[PDB]
Amino acid sequence: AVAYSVNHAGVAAIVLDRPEASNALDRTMKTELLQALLAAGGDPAVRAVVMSAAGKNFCVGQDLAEHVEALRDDPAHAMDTVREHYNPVLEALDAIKVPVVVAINGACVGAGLGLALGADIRIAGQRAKFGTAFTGIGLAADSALSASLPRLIGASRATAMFLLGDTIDAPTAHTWGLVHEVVDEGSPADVANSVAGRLAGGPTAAFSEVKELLRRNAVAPLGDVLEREASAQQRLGASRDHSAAVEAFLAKDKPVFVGR
Amino acid sequence: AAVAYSVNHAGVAAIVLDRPEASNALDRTMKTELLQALLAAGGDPAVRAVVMSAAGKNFCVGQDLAEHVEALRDDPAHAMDTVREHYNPVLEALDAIKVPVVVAINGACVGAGLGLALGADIRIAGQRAKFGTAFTGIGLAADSALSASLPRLIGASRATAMFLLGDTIDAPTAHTWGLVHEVVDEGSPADVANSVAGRLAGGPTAAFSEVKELLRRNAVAPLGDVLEREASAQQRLGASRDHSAAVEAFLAKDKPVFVGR
Amino acid sequence: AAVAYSVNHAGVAAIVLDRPEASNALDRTMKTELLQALLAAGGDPAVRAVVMSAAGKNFCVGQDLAEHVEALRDDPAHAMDTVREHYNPVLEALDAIKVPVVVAINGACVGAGLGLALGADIRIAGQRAKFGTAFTGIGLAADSALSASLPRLIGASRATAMFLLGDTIDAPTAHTWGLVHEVVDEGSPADVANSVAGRLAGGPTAAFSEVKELLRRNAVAPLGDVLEREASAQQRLGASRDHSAAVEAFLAKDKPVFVGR
Repeated sequence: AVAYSVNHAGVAAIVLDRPEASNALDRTMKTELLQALLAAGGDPAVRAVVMSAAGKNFCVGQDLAEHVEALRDDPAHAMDTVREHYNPVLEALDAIKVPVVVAINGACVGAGLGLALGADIRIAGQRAKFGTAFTGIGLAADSALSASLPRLIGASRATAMFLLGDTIDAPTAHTWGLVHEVVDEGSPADVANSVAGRLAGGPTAAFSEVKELLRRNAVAPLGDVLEREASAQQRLGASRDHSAAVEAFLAKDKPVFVGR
Repeated sequence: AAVAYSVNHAGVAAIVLDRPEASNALDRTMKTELLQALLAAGGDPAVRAVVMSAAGKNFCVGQDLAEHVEALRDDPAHAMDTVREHYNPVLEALDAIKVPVVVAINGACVGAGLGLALGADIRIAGQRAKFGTAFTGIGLAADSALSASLPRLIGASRATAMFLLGDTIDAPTAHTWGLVHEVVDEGSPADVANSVAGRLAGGPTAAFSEVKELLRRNAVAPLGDVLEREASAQQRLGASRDHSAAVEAFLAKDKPVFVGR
Repeated sequence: AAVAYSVNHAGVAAIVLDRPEASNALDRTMKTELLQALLAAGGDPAVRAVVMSAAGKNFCVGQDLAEHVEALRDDPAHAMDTVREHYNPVLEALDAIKVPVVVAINGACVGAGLGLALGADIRIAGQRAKFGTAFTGIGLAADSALSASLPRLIGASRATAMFLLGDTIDAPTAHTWGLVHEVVDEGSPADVANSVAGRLAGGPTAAFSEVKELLRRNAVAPLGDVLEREASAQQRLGASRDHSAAVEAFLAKDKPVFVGR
């Protein structure tokens, strides 16, 4: 239901594989997704992660039928899944230190959007549609979407998407900063795999450091920004990948990077 | 009188700046009445959405000139007491409104007028709207939360340019920059703002209040806090009447009817 | 000699990178002299604006390669000492300047050169200016505050692509993204920057300093703190000479002269 593999080049592939339900997230999906993300995060050989999905739609979020059962069974506790399933998935995704690429086809809504916005690089097919969804069904937000959406497109457009509840299309998402590239529908997994392959061959420690600097320094005082930068640069200055790159540059030559 | 207040049958509170002869310049009367209207809208359980608009050609030119001149001649050291006394409670009252706030912006929107407009959630601009900080043009800095609201909407760089260079920007620029959500024909901002408020007033009001609070609280929060707050908000709403109604509507592939609880 | 410093008649401090033969690559001499120029500018009470520019075709290609190679071969474990010893004080010194800072960007602006440029308030680029982070290209991450300043200017998505994929952008992309305020003909950026700096220098310098500090303090502050700080700053400016001058001049349909207090 969620496929996981790590190839020779150290690219971990996580594929949502429930296309008949538009990759709607039932307990089986949520459990296997968590496992896939934790494995990617805990494997020292993984130098990049690519997240993709089978069928026409990336992820429509929570499985409706499973939600109906919980709601009819115990309405005061029907959102237990947020703590039990969604939160650890988002934390597992966040814990991944290497670059994460996502290939977004068709519908990407609710927790599906939440999952996608947790990646570092986002590639959309031309017919991709992005939506908060939660307020449409009288809910607010989960899957970190109340933070990740405004941080990518700003508070004003995030607020509009949540209150008006309308889907936006791929070009609008590109213009707004929600995704990095728009490609032909059916091509985003191929492009994401190439981008992930390219990242996996790069200086993995440098990528992990800069990713962490970016997260920590978003709103920090300048003094803290500069101190953390200095320390990260000192660690990388001593890395094998840094000497290899400098030596390659002097030799008018292309470096091979190994991630340390 | 100077600020008109009413609440319709749909639960839309309408707030109208009604001093068009002075381009809705904020004197003591305007400020005191604006506060009362905002507090009334914020405290009324029946209000499901708020719409802010302005009579005449211009939305709001900010602080009343004559009145400020009197204060400045009378006592230069205390000429800006009104910021604490009037503008700050106004911005807190607007911020305290839990439900969606929509504003129709026509013509000049500058100074405290701009601060007021940027406190709204959805901003609808007329073709001939003009936005400007105005403060440094007369040797002041900023009030009406504009030193936070502007950079949060258009980014630090463009906000810094508006404040330092005193650049006024037009409607399509404001749109592209993210200062307003839509640009329509001049004269229409009110009508479009009213439709939008009406639409939002018919939506899941408890969910709208929750998500607005989540967006505000989670802007720079650690992930663990973001996720905990989201879990709690969803659990509160999972027990709402609107959520059950929406679930059974979705099962039939209908759009739900919402009552706001 | 490596960095030129002067303060003109109008209180404009000019800082010019003047190692054109090396595309203004920052070696120890250059870094030390840049720090002294920024400290002089920040501590001089006659200074009312700052303009940063560079001789030759390229603004600044960042760290000097030859000096870096020598440190790396001598002692790899400490090869980045310079970040703490040189770059960090430079960025703090730039940040400590209270008055407006304008930068003119010709040609290549990469690495620490980009960091330096993004610490300015107003950025004017020539048509052939190019911007890149460069660090990960050689297995480093970030310095010169770029892990903060870049995403704060262009957003998290674009900054992440620049850092991770090594995407280099040209002037019109930079303009659309909000990385620079203006693109002019190559070989006009310093001219335009000087005009802008000159206009800012003749402006209400105390007001400019207050609003810049308000913008920085209030970026992520709670509304109560935002409003309190705005009121205090407005009260201080309300009693300034420049503010009275502005108001008297507007009443007499006349241009005001500002002295910065």
